[PDB]
Amino acid sequence: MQNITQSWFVQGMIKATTDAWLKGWDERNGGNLTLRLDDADIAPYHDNFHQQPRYIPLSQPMPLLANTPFIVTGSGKFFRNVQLDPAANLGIVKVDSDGAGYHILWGLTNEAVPTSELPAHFLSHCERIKATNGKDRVIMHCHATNLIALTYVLENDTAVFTRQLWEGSTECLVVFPDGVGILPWMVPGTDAIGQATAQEMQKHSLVLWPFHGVFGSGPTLDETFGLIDTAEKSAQVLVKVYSMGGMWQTISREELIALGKRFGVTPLASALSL
Amino acid sequence: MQNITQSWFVQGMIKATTDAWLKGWDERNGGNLTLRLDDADIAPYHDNFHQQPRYIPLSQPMPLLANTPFIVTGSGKFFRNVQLDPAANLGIVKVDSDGAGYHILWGLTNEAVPTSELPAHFLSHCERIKATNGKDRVIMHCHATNLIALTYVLENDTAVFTRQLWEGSTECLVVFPDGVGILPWMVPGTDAIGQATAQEMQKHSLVLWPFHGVFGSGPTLDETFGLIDTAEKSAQVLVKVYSMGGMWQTISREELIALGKRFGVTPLASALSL
Amino acid sequence: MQNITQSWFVQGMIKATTDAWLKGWDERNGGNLTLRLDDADIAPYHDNFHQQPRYIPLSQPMPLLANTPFIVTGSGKFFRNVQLDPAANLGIVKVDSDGAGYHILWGLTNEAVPTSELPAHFLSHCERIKATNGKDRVIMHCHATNLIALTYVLENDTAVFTRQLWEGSTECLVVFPDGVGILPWMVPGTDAIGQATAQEMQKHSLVLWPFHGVFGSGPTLDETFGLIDTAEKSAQVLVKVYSMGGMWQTISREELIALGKRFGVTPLASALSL
Amino acid sequence: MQNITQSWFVQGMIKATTDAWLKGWDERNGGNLTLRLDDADIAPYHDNFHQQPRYIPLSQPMPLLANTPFIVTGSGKFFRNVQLDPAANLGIVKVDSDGAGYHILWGLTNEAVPTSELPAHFLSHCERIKATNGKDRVIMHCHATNLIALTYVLENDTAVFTRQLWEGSTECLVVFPDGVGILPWMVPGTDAIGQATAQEMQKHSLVLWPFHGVFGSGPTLDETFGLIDTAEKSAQVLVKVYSMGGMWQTISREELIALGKRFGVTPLASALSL
Ligand SMILES: [Zn+2]
Ligand SMILES: [Zn+2]
Ligand SMILES: [Zn+2]
Ligand SMILES: [Zn+2]
Ligand SMILES: [Zn+2]
Ligand SMILES: [Zn+2]
Ligand SMILES: [Zn+2]
Ligand SMILES: [Zn+2]
Ligand SMILES: [Zn+2]
Ligand SMILES: [Zn+2]
Ligand SMILES: [Zn+2]
Ligand SMILES: [Zn+2]
Repeated sequence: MQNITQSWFVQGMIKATTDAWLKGWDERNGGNLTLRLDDADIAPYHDNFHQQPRYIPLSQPMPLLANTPFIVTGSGKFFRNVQLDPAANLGIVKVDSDGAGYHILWGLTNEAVPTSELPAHFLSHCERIKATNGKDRVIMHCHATNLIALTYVLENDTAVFTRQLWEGSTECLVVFPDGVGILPWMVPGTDAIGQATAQEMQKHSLVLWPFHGVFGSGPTLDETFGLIDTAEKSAQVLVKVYSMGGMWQTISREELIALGKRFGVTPLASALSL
Repeated sequence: MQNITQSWFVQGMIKATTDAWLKGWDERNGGNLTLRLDDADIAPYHDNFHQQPRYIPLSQPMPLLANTPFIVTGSGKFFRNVQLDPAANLGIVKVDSDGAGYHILWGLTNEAVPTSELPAHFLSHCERIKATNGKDRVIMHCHATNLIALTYVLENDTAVFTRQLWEGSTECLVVFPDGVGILPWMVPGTDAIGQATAQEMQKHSLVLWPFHGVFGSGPTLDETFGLIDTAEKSAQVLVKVYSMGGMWQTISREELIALGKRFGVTPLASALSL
Repeated sequence: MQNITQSWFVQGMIKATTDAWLKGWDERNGGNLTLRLDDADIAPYHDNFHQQPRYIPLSQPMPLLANTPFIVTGSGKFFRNVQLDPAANLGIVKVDSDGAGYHILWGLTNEAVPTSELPAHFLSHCERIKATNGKDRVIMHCHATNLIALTYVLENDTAVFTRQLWEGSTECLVVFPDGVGILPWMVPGTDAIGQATAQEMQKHSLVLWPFHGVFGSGPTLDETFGLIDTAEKSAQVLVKVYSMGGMWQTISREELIALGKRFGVTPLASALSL
Repeated sequence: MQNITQSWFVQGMIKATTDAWLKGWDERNGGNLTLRLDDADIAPYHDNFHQQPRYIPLSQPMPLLANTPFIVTGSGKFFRNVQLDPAANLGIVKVDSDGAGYHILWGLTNEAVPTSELPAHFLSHCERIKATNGKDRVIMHCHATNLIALTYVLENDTAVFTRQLWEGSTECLVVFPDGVGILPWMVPGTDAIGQATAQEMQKHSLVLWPFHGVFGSGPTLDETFGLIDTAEKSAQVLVKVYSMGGMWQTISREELIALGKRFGVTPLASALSL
């Protein structure tokens, strides 16, 4: 029999967290990742769940996530270490029948608990499930370096920020045609920042936390990591261009419109209008 | 018997795509690579081709590529993943007797198809075969970070851009004496951008897509990767120099002329004249 | 029986030094690391200590460290090489009953000796033991690139430097609420620089050596590495922002105060007052 | 019996070239490395030399290197590939009794030849042998990115350039107290550039080729790589500082003098006088 550590989802969590560590996006415990699973994903491994159950209440009831299993990163845990000890740094949790709390079925050994950003994660999963008819399955947060730097210089406005990111790499509009939501700075690890993030997730797959980092949503680990990597790559280009004194030329509005038409996407109107 | 995955060409595709991933040039699916093979390369592996054939028509007939096999990266596929599952992310294709389409002989599993930039690739192979009497065998596209940044600041002009790249690392003129072609921004994944790229490939081994990336051509995977790496290294130096306020000194015209003479190359006259 | 090289502490020293090498923080011999152990940590491995003893006097008596074992990096040794030959590059030392010197129990083969920055390390351990009621166990020095660059541009003042680092990544105030001490430039490898560093370690977990690097203290290798990585990440963001012409917006004083309250930390008053 | 590929010197060449590749210093074939061996180093492996000899004349007789064996990188070879096929990319050569040429005893398979920069290497070895009473054994050339960028902005003057590098990391004066020689731009791969480099090697362990790269000399692979890594790290810091608008404070002349005194080195007078 297959060890749960060799499962597609444990291996995928290891790959995404390790890749993000190597990118320089996740110093110390700066990042968190949650992946929504099906019962059918974890059923073959149920002898691993065979447990003195651990139950933890949610800060807010989440009835839409009733009975739903997730694999999640732990509070205070380092992305760098996930590859070294998956069961210490990751846990499989299942939200209970009423959405009032969850059991820790596997992992998060030695009294570890899920990420302190669980509200932002679970509330965003809720909104993304509604927004995508259940197709989005991943919420990823990291401290993407160039995106963070840009939050000190670009206006903290969805249209302006989205438009610069679209201009800074051709495929950006195709990968995130709904653009990038941006919050004011907020104290992290709170219900409030969770709820503010989730409200932006209704209309965007990416949300920026100024002076902090980024949240992304997608259907798979690779597509979510790739979404963030695309925005961060554009941010990296922009930081270089702005450091050289700014753009002498760029992708025009008309060109962005043509791009959207070709790829069958409706670009965020506010960003396109600039 | 040798598995096809251990072949020189599958191993080479893995090395080039993995190296480019590690460079930060190929976020998400941002990049594509095609390598022209001989019948003699794939003949020893023909039991791997033993197939429910898949046939796909080309958007434009390419009679010059009749009967020609290639190994290619897939549409929507991540350079990061090639090492993890070569058969999922790569395919061996063979253009048919008339050049009207190709069979997928191996790989591109689960209904995967070749890169969306196949026109730019195949049309460029055609022009490079003519330009080099059949010596060029590789077309590589990636999202080379500093080259991209420079397209927002340097004039989008072959002579000017070539000349700065030559100045930004001594060996540039020796590695690409024909210089760098540069298109206007165009909607990607089209016949039009393919044909525009191929027309520049007649007179240059490197072609820039502003605000997007670079295409390179060469006789081997290493020489093509190395060509791009050289241009991108010069671009990296230039981005640093421009960020520091610009050049106080540089390689002179006379010095570039002397360099060309020593290495027995005829540098692009327009770039040399500046 | 377990080889000492497979011990948690030898493996941890290898991980931290290798990670720091990969970060670009430790060119040549530029860095040093010391970890305070318990007798119980090394007792299971005592057959490895079975030795023609080597004894080296300390430059200054350190009675508070009497009888205390440490694992340490060697003088003139490369962080890059620790993974290749742990016993050549690391040593287990034990401070004697009076604190007048130490024995080299294991490692530092071929007449190697502990780091030339041993005074800064051991004196800082002393002050951190007092400051944290024995909870801090690690002193790490490296040449963190962006922190070094910032010492040429930011005022060399604890309040100003701390405040910018807090602003450059949200979690900074939470990770180092006591802020960052900063010395004037001093000749390294001396008792004087050791004593100056230790005096700052009384009131901060991080101390900057202008035009040189950083010292950090924490309870574990990961928490100490993570502390430095956090400060250096903020420094990296700031270098990008300053290169783009400076901040247009940032985390406010009020926001920093709110952050401190939420995380139950008392931020350094001088930095908070700006 | 030990394969020659497992020898200390083949393994060391692999480590240095691979490390330099990972640094981004050696795109394409941009770099070369030569290590002077003793007869006693290669004697245990002589059954590997058992050969249809290959002999190649030197461009200039080098009687001081008579009978001397070296391990060297090949012309047109990629540092990236050394780890994949050491015998293809490296060769063991022995200069003949008169210094008129050398035999290729091992490696450089498929008619490969030593680096095109052999004059710069061998002539520099000659001068460094004289300068250090035979202690220096390595000449390394690479395309160190930040050092290259600085050659477009700093005055191309030994005193000025040395002084900035000393200021940009404290240990620089200790690692290269003799400073950094700097040539005018010259056509590479020539006897002339070789002889110009060697003349600077009489009085410095580092020599800059503007708009091209750096040459370094030292007693071991690690000390030579570390020398270059130190200068390049300082260059990296300086590029960041200059990009942020320049130094507000720095290491003073008096401080550099104090540093030299403490470490028992005589710093280059011209650089110290600024
Ligand atoms: Zn965060
Ligand atoms: Zn069960
Ligand atoms: Zn919005
Ligand atoms: Zn592309
Ligand atoms: Zn067949
Ligand atoms: Zn052209
Ligand atoms: Zn140091
Ligand atoms: Zn004992
Ligand atoms: Zn203080
Ligand atoms: Zn070179
Ligand atoms: Zn023999
Ligand atoms: Zn000189």
